[PDB]
Amino acid sequence: GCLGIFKACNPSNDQCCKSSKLVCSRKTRWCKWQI
Repeated sequence: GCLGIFKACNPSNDQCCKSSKLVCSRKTRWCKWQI
């Protein structure tokens, strides 16, 4: 599936829930909610 919001992960293999507009930041290293 995908990684929920505010969930640890890696930017090299980001797999956040795009459906919820989430992306693993390289600095935060976690799925952040972008507007």
